[PDB]
Amino acid sequence: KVFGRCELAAAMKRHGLDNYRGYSLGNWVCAAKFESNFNTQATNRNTDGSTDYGILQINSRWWCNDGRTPGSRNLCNIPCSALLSSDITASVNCAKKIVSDGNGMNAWVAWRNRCKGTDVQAWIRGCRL
Ligand SMILES: CC(=O)N[C@@H]1[C@@H](O)[C@H](O[C@@H]2O[C@H](CO)[C@@H](O[C@@H]3O[C@H](CO)[C@@H](O)[C@H](O)[C@H]3NC(C)=O)[C@H](O)[C@H]2NC(C)=O)[C@@H](CO)O[C@H]1O
Repeated sequence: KVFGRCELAAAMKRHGLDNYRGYSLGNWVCAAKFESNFNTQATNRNTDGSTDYGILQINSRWWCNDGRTPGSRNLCNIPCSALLSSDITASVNCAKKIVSDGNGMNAWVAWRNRCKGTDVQAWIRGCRL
């Protein structure tokens, strides 16, 4: 599924991401835009042999199990394929674990480099929330 911007904002709000650990909704929509272009089916392989999955590009070395990654911890206790669903529940629940694990949203490279410090509430402008 390729989400619309306001459509994704409303889904993330419904699943409890607005201000989760103090990160306003725009931060999450911004991260999704630059990690996956709002596409739940996005995957990208990394040099270390891990793969990133789904709308928030969650990594298989730490968070989900894809059956092919050296030393995976599977901390969200889920197969990585579950993160590609058009239902974002699994991705959101795992993201809440990630953003609580010490480094906040700095775990997402695209957020650090393209969202952090910008006016992120532009990402929810015009949306009926
Ligand atoms: C969205 C996504 O999958 N991002 C990936 C990052 O999670 C990953 O960075 C590493 O994440 C782990 C898991 O949280 C970090 O470990 C934690 O580090 C803090 C201190 O920094 C410590 O207090 C926590 O206890 C510890 N957790 C565990 C379970 O040990 C680790 O620091 C991150 N590593 C770096 C270099 O930032 C990166 C790199 O694998 O990939 C992203 O895709």
